[PDB]
Amino acid sequence: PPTQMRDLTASQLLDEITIGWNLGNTLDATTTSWLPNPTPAQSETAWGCPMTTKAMIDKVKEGGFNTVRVPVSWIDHTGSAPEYQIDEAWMNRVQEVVNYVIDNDMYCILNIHHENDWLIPTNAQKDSVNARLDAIWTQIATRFGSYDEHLIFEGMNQPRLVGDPNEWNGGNQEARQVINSYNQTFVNTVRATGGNNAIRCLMVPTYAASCSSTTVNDFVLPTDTVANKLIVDIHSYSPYNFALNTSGTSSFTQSDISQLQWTLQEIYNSFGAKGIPVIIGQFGALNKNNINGRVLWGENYLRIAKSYNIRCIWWDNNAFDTSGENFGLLNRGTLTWQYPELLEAMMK
Ligand SMILES: OC[C@H]1O[C@@H](O[C@H]2[C@H](O)[C@@H](O)[C@H](O[C@H]3[C@H](O)[C@@H](O)[C@@H](O)O[C@@H]3CO)O[C@@H]2CO)[C@H](O)[C@@H](O)[C@@H]1O
Repeated sequence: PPTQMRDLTASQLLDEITIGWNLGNTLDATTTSWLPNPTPAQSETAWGCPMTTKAMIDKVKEGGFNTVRVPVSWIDHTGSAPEYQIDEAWMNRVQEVVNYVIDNDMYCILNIHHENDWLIPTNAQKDSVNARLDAIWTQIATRFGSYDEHLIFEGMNQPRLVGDPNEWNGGNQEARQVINSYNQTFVNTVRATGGNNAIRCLMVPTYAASCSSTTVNDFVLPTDTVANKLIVDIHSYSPYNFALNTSGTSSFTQSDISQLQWTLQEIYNSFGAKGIPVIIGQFGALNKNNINGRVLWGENYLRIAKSYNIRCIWWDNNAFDTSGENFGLLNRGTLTWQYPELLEAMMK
């Protein structure tokens, strides 16, 4: 039966969120290019993370987060068209992990993540993609339909033109248009299940979850069956060279605060100031053995974001000193905060 649910607007729900944490490189890990039919365990552990436990989520809450984003890649667990049946064992594991969060009295965001092999924003793919989106979102929404307002569905992650010269610079006009259709389908698909899903808050991204003039001007918030339940998700690993470029500078100084203020103000001006709720569903700064700079960056990022009433969700991929992107914060195997000064900076 349905869990009793508070009917709150998106703004009201966002005002209950403090700061969030992503379970990164976990249920979002893909194996598509070498293992077509992974078991749930093969997927969850494919990218350097152990099997998730309740104790890990307990530690996230203890550290000061009250929200967990659970990115999930469904592609390697989805059957053939037209049913696109999701593997039952996978759906069961996703629910187990969601429950680690929900049963901790936390907010939880559940999405579809690395789907770009099929989630292609072109007119030629549009009808096929809308059909698959509806097929998979009906399955996810019905499994999770009984949950209360603490569970938020996010319809897509970073829809984009993979391999395009402007993949990460707004794509093209056609792609931005088609993404509006995909977000509209997602909203319609969830509302069609009724119950608590009729009044659940839902999150939708812009093109590549990017905030720029190009992606904002062409973005259309879906039409909804209920008022004030939609939130835009922007990922903002800013400033790029410091935070996300593995070859970029490791320095962040007083002089960089002004560019960060401008970047975050642009998110506010594009959405929150216009009465469109917005959340930074992923941010972070790579470990470059630069703790003083990351502490200064982190204190100011959260201070400025809060000053614009924008909640933030750290991207934690459990990676510290690898040759890849090291966005770890919680060392999941030791249950230790590896960068305590940075955690403290973001929690003040
Ligand atoms: O090392 C394990 C595995 O890592 C894969 O790269 C990951 C990054 O580690 C991860 O930080 C990144 O996270 C991105 C997130 O999924 C996006 O939503 C977006 O906001 O940007 C984040 C930061 O880049 O995802 C990638 C995967 O796309 C390697 O691809 C893989 O080869 C390797 O085994």
